[PDB]
Amino acid sequence: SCPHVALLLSSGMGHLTPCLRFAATLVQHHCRVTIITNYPTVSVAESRAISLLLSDFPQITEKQFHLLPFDPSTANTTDPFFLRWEAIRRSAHLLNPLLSSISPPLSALVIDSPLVSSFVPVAANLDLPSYVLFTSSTRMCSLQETFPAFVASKTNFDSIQLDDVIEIPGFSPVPVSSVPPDFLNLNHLFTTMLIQNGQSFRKANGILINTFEALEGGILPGINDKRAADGLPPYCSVGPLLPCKFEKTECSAPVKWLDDQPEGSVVYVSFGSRFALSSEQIKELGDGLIRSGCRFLWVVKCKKVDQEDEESLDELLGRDVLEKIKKYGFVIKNWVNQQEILDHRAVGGFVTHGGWNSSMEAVWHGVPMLVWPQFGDQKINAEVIERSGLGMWVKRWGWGTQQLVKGEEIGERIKDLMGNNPLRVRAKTLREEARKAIEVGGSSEKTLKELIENWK
Amino acid sequence: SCPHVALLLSSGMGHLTPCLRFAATLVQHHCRVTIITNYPTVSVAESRAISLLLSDFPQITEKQFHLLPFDPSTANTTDPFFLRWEAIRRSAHLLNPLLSSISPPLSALVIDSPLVSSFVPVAANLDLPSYVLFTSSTRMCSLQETFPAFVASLDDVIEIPGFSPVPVSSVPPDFLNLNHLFTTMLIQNGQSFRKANGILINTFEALEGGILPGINDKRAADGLPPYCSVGPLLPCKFEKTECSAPVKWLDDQPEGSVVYVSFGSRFALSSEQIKELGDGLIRSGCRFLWVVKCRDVLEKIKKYGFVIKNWVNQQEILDHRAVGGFVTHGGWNSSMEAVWHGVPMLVWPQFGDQKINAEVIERSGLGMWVKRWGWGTQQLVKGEEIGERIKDLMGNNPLRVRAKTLREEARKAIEVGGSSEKTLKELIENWK
Ligand SMILES: O=c1ccn([C@@H]2O[C@H](COP(=O)(O)OP(=O)(O)O)[C@@H](O)[C@H]2O)c(=O)[nH]1
Ligand SMILES: O=c1ccn([C@@H]2O[C@H](COP(=O)(O)OP(=O)(O)O)[C@@H](O)[C@H]2O)c(=O)[nH]1
Repeated sequence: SCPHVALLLSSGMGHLTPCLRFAATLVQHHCRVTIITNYPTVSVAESRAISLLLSDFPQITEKQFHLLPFDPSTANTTDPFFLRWEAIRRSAHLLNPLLSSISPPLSALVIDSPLVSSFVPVAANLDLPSYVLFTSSTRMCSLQETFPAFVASKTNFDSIQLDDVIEIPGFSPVPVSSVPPDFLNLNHLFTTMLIQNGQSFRKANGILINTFEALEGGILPGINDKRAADGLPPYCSVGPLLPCKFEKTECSAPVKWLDDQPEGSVVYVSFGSRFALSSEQIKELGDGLIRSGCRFLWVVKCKKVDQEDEESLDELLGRDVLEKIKKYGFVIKNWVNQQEILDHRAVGGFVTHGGWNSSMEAVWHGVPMLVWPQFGDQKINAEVIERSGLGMWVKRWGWGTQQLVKGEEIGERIKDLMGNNPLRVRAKTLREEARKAIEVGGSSEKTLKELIENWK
Repeated sequence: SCPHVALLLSSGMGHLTPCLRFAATLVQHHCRVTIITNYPTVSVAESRAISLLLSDFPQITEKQFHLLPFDPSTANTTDPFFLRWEAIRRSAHLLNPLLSSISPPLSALVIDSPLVSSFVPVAANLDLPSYVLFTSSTRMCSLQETFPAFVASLDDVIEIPGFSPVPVSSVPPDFLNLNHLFTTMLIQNGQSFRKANGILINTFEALEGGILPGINDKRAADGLPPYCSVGPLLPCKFEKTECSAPVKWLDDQPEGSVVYVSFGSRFALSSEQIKELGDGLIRSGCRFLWVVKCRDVLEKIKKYGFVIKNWVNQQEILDHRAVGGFVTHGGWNSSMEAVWHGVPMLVWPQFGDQKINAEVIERSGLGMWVKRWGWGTQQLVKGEEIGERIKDLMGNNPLRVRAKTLREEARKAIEVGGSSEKTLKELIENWK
């Protein structure tokens, strides 16, 4: 028997990459997988990853979810990826005929986390076992579950909110300062969507999380014990979700540059796929990379959407300034293969925004991190990485979207990262645990086998 | 539900590639695949390829076949690849407990053509549907089945059901020589093809004309197993490397101005022929990618072309727009790869089924094959005669037109509603 599993996708490489990786993991574990795509994708990288997956995995069927005519003026946010989520969610009642058509009959529908609220009833109407694909850390899933209860406890969310704490089941309490800045702003579409999704998480049969048990200490089995007692769906740790074979192009220009660099001497720098630094922070980060005295691979973005980042890096910095930076390290304003770079022996450290995929990729390849939170869940993710002993995260720097860090300060912490031996030692240790988790008899491999055997 | 299919592997890089490609094709068509391997492999290419398939297809399971001690004293031949076949066949009875142990329960056993006679009864014991993976052209397959009745009775010809008659001159050179281990197998196998459930041929309907349905109608009446057209067998994912030294060289060459020359993994040219093929490649005035199997002119050759004495990614070279033609030995795997990438080919048969394949290639309108050359093992060709033949190849526009036409016919065959896709789905919808 081979259980048929559907994947409901949403906007963003931060959501697509674990979706496609998990889809690949499923197919390699004797399951038939059907991914439900929507077009046109907000970014080009989204289109390529799907096509490459479908090319490398012909047995993965694609069914297109045609969304309703969307009026962006109705939505609160101006974020192209968030707007996409809502467009899908507003077309929720049309997924039902799409799913019934699918042959052979599905065993489970794996819903993307931003789409849980709107689409988990659709699975219930079809008596379909539904599972949440959570793309962030377990500590964030726990907050997003708890946050609806927290906001209901406040008369006014404006003034009564200083910097107290929000209690999390099984985790260290989260300060308001580590909470996604958009959460303070209820009546923001992102906030209202996550509040709804976190409320509906309990309606799913389980929650897929890109993590392994050794990463969080020994708190996960106890949490699930209490979750089962409280009638909540279990946390299903299936991470680290392995990168697909199409994510490895051995002949990339940045990879070839790395081959000429001393091992462990290069600082990889990136802030994800949907966020860009301010012009001032970009100019300062470039200054800090020169001051660091370390070889660096810097990935730059001036806009969120790659399609729209048409401006040459020259106009932002000046030809002279940019010409100077290229002398000290590799700089590219284009999509690069992150995990392929992270596995390169030349990379000794990673300056990241704190996105979970990047973080988990670094965990998987054993690269020490300097987490520089910019927005959203990156501060909560920062704290997870710090307690893991793999990364350092400068609380002094605050949020990147609201605080500016100058060149001298940036250069010193990169030095600290490059010479931080405890992070290096933990990196090798933590990587071997991640590998052991997906190997047969591993923690993650055990949970995935249990899921498939139930499907079936 | 996912049907579990077992692939019986034999030695031979020529036989391994279609097996590994059909194994992948099965997985991509929703089947669980278990390949039966034997170690140590004859060549590193086999070991490397098998490892790369297992590395890229974790869901495919490998169960090693441990064989009886071979007695290479007899050994009715000195060929390393053929000798292993008999070593596999001598221990055919030892497969039963292995195949039975395989879980989940198997739906079909795809057995490689050289071991059919010795392994088709093994499928009968397990109540398993048996399929033979034929690695050569359809014309060769009929010759293989019609040959045993023929020896039960030279410029003459052998009558072949469904095809043009084959001259004894195009028949494999070892076929005339009975008492050869190669022959004895082929005789036994050909008489045993009727015992199997289906013959899997790396081909599509359009390539052999509309004769395949008419044949299958006739085949069914006599109680014979059907011809299963599942071609072309597309190269696996591990069979493409974004940067190889040859690929980087092609990127500096004009579109379709390069002649690719390869004679397969098994065969090796004579020292005299290599020196003659070299001068002919210079005399052609063309760019060329030369694959050599076994100093003053070593520099001269590299001036207007590329020379390599190593395993290359053939299918990736043939996809490249810089390659305008293919000087091939005529191996059906190499031939079908040129069909897939629409590369017109100069067929130079050297041994075995290559004269037969050449006859199939000529009728396809995809290639030219020089009858004035005969067998490469039996004949030597001067540089002057070679160059003019390559020049005719590069300047043969009607070949290139039929080439581009056939690639579309081939590509449409594996697409949905295509020829090969239909027969494949029907097979798996019977297993089911
Ligand atoms: O230039 C880039 C930028 C992004 N990524 C990939 O995009 C994903 C982004 O994941 P993340 O958790 O950081 O989500 P995000 O912050 O981008 O929303 C990571 O897996 C990276 O490997 C990449 O390969 N190259
Ligand atoms: O230098 C080489 C020689 C062989 N091949 C591959 O090996 C297979 C050999 O198949 P063939 O029909 O020629 O069998 P052979 O005559 O070599 O035994 C072909 O598909 C080629 O793709 C290759 O990739 N590089």
